Order: sequence, then structure tokens, then C-alpha cells
Amino acid sequence: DDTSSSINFLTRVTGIGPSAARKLVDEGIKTLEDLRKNEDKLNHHQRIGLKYFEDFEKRIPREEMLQMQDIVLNEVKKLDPEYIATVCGSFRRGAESSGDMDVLLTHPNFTSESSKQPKLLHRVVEQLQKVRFITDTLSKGETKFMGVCQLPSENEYPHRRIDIRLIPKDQYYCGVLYFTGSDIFNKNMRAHALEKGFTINEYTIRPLGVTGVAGEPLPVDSEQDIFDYIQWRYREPKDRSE
Repeated sequence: DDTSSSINFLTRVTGIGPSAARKLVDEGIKTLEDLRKNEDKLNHHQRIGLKYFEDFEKRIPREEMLQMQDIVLNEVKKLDPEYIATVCGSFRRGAESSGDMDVLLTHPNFTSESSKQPKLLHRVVEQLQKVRFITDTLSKGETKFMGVCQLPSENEYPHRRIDIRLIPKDQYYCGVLYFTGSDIFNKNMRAHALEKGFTINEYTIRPLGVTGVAGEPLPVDSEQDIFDYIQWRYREPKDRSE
């Protein structure tokens, strides 16, 4: 009812999940001013999200993402030019506007065999914080950071969502592919790969075999390699709609 209407609203809050939204309803928490008067019952994630509820509802325009992307890439280069960083999402595909920034990062020092180098990711975050670009943290793991940023005002911009994922180097390409989308695209490409005798996922590309249940990741140094494996002309991100 006009109350379910309530769980509907809550959930619009980053951090506020259903189960999580449900309880808040059992506490008599419904509107947003409810929430604001009730910070104490929210985790840090939900707090931030509530803090920036509005801003989060706005889309990001390419002219913006561009600048965003330059800040991010230039910082990372300064720490260590060996670092690889790519901004994915529709944006990579030439989208005109976006919902958030999604950065994928890797480093030759870190491969799927290592598996433990938080510093690699932290360092960048810190750097971003120090520059005044990242402004808050929603959560921050050993492999993934979820926060908020904002373009430097010279006078102001909304706060935007940003995520930085640390992926091993030997799995990066597949990963960039993957986060590049579109969804259909992925689907069709995985479909084709299969016809060719291969299985792809966001981490690897592996040859099939008898009965099907088969594998052993092939080496990938770039997106191009994946396409070559399945022998399809290479598709630039823009031609990736489907």
C-alpha cells in the first residue's frame, strides 16, 4: 500500500537494501526526514548515501566524466606509471551521460597468483583523497573501493559515485571487457566464443573440451587478444551496443 510505497522509497537509498529497508519500517522509519532524524540506526554506508541522496539521483554528463577521468588518470600516473587504469561503463562506449564512475586498476606486481596487496589499491585512494577528489568512503575492501567524489569547484558540482576495483593483471582485459558491456554484447560474444570452443567470463577465457566441463585460461595482454582467440574482428567499444 501507500506504506509499501515506503519500503519503496527507502531502498532508493544506497546502502538501503530490502531486509535492511524492511526493519527500518518496523521502527517507524518511512520518509527521509525520518531517516535524517535517525542517523544512529544506519550503518556508515547508508549514512553517506542518505547524505547524498539527491546528488545521487543526477546523471553524469560526458563533459564531466571526462574531467573526472583525467584527474584519476593523472594521479595514478604520478604514483607509478606502471599502474594500469581504465574507466569502463557505457562511458567507455561513448555514452553521452553516465550514472557513476567505474575504474578498473591493475599492476604487473599483482597477479592472480599473489592475491594480497591492498596497499596497491589504498595508495591510489589516499592519493585521490589528498587531492580533494574523493570525498567520502562508502566501504573500502582489499580489492574494491566504493565512495564519492566531486569535481573541483573554482567558485558547484554534485557528488558522484565512484568505484575502483583492483584486478590482477592476468585477468584485467577480460575484466575491462566485461565491465565495458553492453550486456547484450557480452551475451552475444560469450555465445559466439562458445561456438568456437571457448568459455569466457569476467576473469578468463578458456578452451572447452569433451563433455564440456573444461578449462585452463589462455594468456590475455589486451582486449584484442580475446577477439583473436575467437576470431572475430575486433570491436571498438562504441560498436558494442549488441
